[PDB]
Formats: sequence, C-alpha cells, structure tokens
Amino acid sequence: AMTRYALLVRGINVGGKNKVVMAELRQELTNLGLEKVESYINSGNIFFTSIDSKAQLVEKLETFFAVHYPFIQSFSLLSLEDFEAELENLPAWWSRDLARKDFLFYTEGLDVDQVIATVESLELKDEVLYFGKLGIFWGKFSEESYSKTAYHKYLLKVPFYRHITIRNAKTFDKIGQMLKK
Amino acid sequence: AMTRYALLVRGINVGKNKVVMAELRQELTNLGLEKVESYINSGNIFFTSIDSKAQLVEKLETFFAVHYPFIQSFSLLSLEDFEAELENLPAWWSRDLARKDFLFYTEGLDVDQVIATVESLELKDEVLYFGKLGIFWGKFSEESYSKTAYHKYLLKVPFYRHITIRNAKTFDKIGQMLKK
Amino acid sequence: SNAMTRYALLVRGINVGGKNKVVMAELRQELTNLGLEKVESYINSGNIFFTSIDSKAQLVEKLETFFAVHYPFIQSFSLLSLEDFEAELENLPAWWSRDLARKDFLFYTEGLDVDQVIATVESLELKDEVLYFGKLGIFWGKFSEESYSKTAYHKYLLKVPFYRHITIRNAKTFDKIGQMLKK
Amino acid sequence: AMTRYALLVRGINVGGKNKVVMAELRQELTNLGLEKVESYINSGNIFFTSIDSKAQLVEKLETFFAVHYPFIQSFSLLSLEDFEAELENLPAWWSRDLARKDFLFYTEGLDVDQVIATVESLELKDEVLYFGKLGIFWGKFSEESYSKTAYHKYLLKVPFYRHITIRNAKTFDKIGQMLK
Ligand SMILES: [Cl-]
Ligand SMILES: [Cl-]
Ligand SMILES: [Cl-]
Ligand SMILES: [Cl-]
Ligand SMILES: [Mg+2]
Ligand SMILES: [Mg+2]
Repeated sequence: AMTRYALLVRGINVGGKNKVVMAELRQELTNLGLEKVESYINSGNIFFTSIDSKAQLVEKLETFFAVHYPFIQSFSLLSLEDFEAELENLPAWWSRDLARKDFLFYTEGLDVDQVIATVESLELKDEVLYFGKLGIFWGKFSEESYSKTAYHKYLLKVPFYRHITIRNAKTFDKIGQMLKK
Repeated sequence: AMTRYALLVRGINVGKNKVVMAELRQELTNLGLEKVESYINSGNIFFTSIDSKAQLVEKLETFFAVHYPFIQSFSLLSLEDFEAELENLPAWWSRDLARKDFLFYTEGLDVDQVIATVESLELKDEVLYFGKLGIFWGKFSEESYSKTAYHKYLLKVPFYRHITIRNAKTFDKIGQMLKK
Repeated sequence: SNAMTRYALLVRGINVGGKNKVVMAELRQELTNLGLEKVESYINSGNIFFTSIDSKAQLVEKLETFFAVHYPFIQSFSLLSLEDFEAELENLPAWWSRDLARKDFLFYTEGLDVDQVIATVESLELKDEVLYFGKLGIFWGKFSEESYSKTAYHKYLLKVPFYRHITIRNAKTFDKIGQMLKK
Repeated sequence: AMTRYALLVRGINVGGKNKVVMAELRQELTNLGLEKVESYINSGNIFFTSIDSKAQLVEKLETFFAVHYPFIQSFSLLSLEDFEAELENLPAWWSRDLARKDFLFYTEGLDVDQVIATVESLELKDEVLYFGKLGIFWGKFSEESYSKTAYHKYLLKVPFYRHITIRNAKTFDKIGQMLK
C-alpha cells in the first residue's frame, strides 16, 4: 500500500560544503519514481510516498546518494505509521517550555542498543532524556545551565555523532505534519 | 577554496592539560573539519576546510571553551601562509645555531604590541627576525644561552601564553604536514 | 531433500574494515543464478534467506564451491532451516527474554566440531554472564555493562580456535532471522 | 598488495607481569583477520601478512592492545620493504666482531626528532651509533670498556626509553629473515 515517508539527513548545507539544492533533490527523487515529493527548510527533511518496500527504498536511496551526494553517509527513513506510534508516547515534559528540546533521530543501520548504552553512561545535569522508538527526546531546562549539560559537553565525543539526525522540537512537529499528507 | 590549515596550541600534555590526539582528531572531524591529522603530542593539528577562516576561528574557540578550556589561544594558518613565510627565511635560520625557535602568533594577537615589547628587550648572544606568521629567534651558544633575552625575559612578557613556540625541526615538520 | 525448505545462510566477517566487500543485490542475483529461489537479504552483515528443495548436503557443497570462487574470504557459513529454527525456539533459556545488558547467539557453522567448541567454552571461567548450549549454537548473555569487560565472552573469545567458525548475532538479529525464515 | 610486517613490542613477559602467551596472541591476531601469523622468542616479535593499509593496521593493533593488553602502549610496525631499505644502508661496522650490537627500533608515533636530539647530546665513549630509517644501530666495541659507554650509563635515563624496542643484532637479522 502507498506509504508516506520522512527522509532526514545530517551534515548538509553547512560550512560552505555538502551542498544540496532542495528543488534539485526533490526533482531527482521524483525522477527516480518517488511520488508527492516535498521538503522542509534546508537541513535535509524530505517527504515522499511509495508502494516500494522499506528495504527496497533504503537500497535505492543508498545507491542514489553514493553516486550523486556521497557526503550523505547516513540517513533516517521513517513512515507516517512509525511517527504516529511515537506521538502516542511523548514525554510529558516534551510539550513544556524548556530552553532547548531536541530529537536525535536514529538512522538506518544504527546499532540502537549501543547508542542507548553510550548515552546511559553520560552523567546528566540540568536535562532530561527519553529513549523513544525512532530516537531520543532530549530536553535542556535552562539557558543558565545549558553549557554544563551532558548534551552540550559530550555529544561531539560520542561514537554515534555522525549517525544520528538531530532536529529541534519545532521541526519534529513539522515532520509529523508533513507525513500526514 | 578547500584550504589546508595548521592548528597549533600551546601548553598541552605537560605537567595536566591532557589532550588525547585520537580523540581530538575525531572530535574535530565531528565538528566538520576534514582529513584531520596530527603530529606528535604537543598540539599540531592539520585539517582541510572550505569554510571561511573567520567561521573556523569562531568554531574552534567555541569548541575549545567547552571541551579543552585550558586551550586559551591557538595559531591557525594555511598552507599558502606557510609557503609565503618559506620565501623569506633569514639566512641564519639554516645554520647550526645552538637553538632555533619560531614563536607563532595566535588568533587575535596584538602583533604590533608584541613587536614593541620584543624590541624593548636588550638582546645578547641571539638574533631574531619578525616574520609574517611569527618570530624567528636563534640563540648562538649553550655557553651564553642563560644570558640571552630569550631565556631571561620571555616568561616576563604579557604575550607568552598567546604565542605558540616550536623548535626549527618542528617548524619544518609543520610545513611538510601542510604540503602532504 | 524432498520438501521446498526455507533456509538462512549466515556468514561472518563481511563488509567490515574496508574489505571483504559483498554487495547484497549482487549476491542475491548470483545465488539466484546458482539455482536458489526467492533469495532475500537482511541488512549487510551477511544474512541471506532462500528456498530450495535440493538436499542440504548438495546445498552445502554448492555454496562452498560458490564462495571459494566468488568470495574467497567467506571461509565458513551457517546454514539452517525454518524447521531447525522453530525447534530452537521451543528450547530458549528463560533468561534469554530478560533485560540483560547484552545477549548474543553464536551460530554453529557447517563442518564445525561442536563437541570441541563445547569443551573449549566449558574450559573458560565465566563471570557476570550465563550461557546455554542450544542445537544451532550458543546462547550467551552478559548481565551488565559495568561488569562486561571482566566476562569470559569479552576476555577470551578472540583467543579460541573456533572464532572464525561461528557466526555471532545479537538477540535482536536472532529474532529477525526467525521472522525472515517464517515469511 | 599482500605485504608482510614485523610487529615488535617492549616490556612484556618480564618482572612477573605483562604476560603475553605467544600462541594466544597469534590466535588473536589471526582472529582479527591477519594472515600467516608467526612469532620469534618471547619478547614480542610477531610477523603477519595483510592487504590492509599501514594506517589501518596501526589503528587495528592500537585498538586491540588498548582493550586486551593495555600494558603494550607502544609498538614497532614495519614492512619487508622498509627492512630491505634499511639493509641497503647497514653501517660497515655492523658485520664486525664488536662486543655488543643492538638496534633501537622506533615505534609508531614516536617523536623521532626528539629521540635524535637526546641521543646526540650523549657523550659517547667506546661505541658507535648510526641513525637509520627504522631506528638506531648502536655498537659497543669491547667488553673491557662496555661499562663506561653511554649505552650502558645513560640509556635508562632518557625519557624515550619505554617507547623504543631494543633488539640485539641476532634478533635484528632474524626479523629480516622472518619478513622474507
Ligand atoms: Cl531543526
Ligand atoms: Cl605585549
Ligand atoms: Cl652574552
Ligand atoms: Cl633481542
Ligand atoms: Mg537498558
Ligand atoms: Mg658487508
């Protein structure tokens, strides 16, 4: 059955490199046979519909990126049904006005249980996190204490850093909206 | 364009101020720098980037302030910068002086004030030349070394923690790593 | 022989450390040309599923000959049927479903002297861990990340002669293998 | 191409600790994917063949030792081709009947410029040394004068001591033959 997906990528359109023009990428994916292709902002949030199996889509996209955008070396790919399931188990604090709220989306092929063990080893300070099914909800309470959080101090040190796609809560919401189309 | 840089830091891996090179190289890779390499353990890092130098300096300052807060100055220079310096080496820089050091300037340094401070020192059995990236400073003899301004006065200057000192062999190694 | 049987073919050591490269789409096509049917793969670590009515002995010989020519770094493999796997599911340790820090299944490979593997494993001094010898391999649970580096699993498995002749999968992948076989 | 390497370590199998059982280590390295793994004596002379890049092999071995033999903090890793290049430039005195002939092999990551400056600072007596590509050839001529040599009196003082891997000339020769 036709399924809608969100395809999220990291590390693009920053530092004057890894350039991806959204209009071009939407056209490319349309030309590969993905339907109703849309995007949001410029960090790599792509939505499309397909009847192909998830495994087929992952192989297609891996092949496409390896040839045409080889700096895209990880991506998250999740369905409307996956996201709806996540929306049924949101932390109560996720809706509150914390200073910063980020969602760390897992990517295809990620060793999630190892990520969880690594995150669990960090000593958390003025922050709260919850392991969801598509990624990690991670809230930091205050701009006063932000620089002392494990999020701020240690994320660049973790082995999984380039293999997660990080978005703020505003974009997390928008991803859900765009999946419902 | 894609530019190769040397990032040099003072005061690490001595006494404390611990930095594991393999960790730093991976952290800088995560920060977005490419083809990150290091030489020995005193803080000689090489990377490629097409980002503007001003954005590189800001990213690195922010990075060190969180991850290695004892790194409170650094030198950042390009291959092109180094090659320009190599075209105006003092003739004495190639001779067997007892000691030869290069004092690399750091980002944000008030170079004109450094030059005024250094010119105020009474030199003895030594010669120095103000280059574009820093100061070439040769001391002729071990016998006379303890009477040199380099020995007697460098710890007395305000700019000491804001220069990165390397010996001549390491200065050459930095150029070779930039050219790789 | 006599019935169309669904098999899992598991290999170790591929697509890691910048070598031992196997492209899944290529392998699926090549095994289809070899005469295996409905060939599917899970992820990239070497988990292949196929259907065949050929005898297991002939399947093993054909696969050995195939790898020797096409992927000579594949020097052992596990080959098991849906029936085999369902039999293993009837005999899971009670702790295998619990929230241990790490759970792995060490799948035996074709031609392996299982009795030697058992004797070697039994010679190891276990610490914060538990293992059970199943039909298709060894269930091996490690209770905690804080004690993991003191386990025999961690300290000694690179020392054993059988290491390159078992195919290690985590419990989540063990489950996925069963799901892929049952399709 | 398949390349043969020698992997040399120091400080093992002495002083009642730092135990490495050669048969175990050979098996471990085989299990990591290294081929035709062999060893000589018990001081840490291992030989293996691989298609992996030198950089890949260094990282593989560093990671392995840090987890499984953390007292192996340095190592020498050199190819047949490296050794053959060294064999084209042997000192003429290396075949002569000196009382003692040793080779100080450099290790991965060693600050070789530092080592060279430190060694050059020593006052040599009845001995001769030559700086090769892979390390230092160091001959002591006579049993009667051995106790006055810098090799005997000063080597233990150097900061680099635990970061080089010392072999006698017999073992140096054997390393070459095991490389093929
Ligand atoms: Cl965002
Ligand atoms: Cl000043
Ligand atoms: Cl004087
Ligand atoms: Cl020896
Ligand atoms: Mg847990
Ligand atoms: Mg001769």
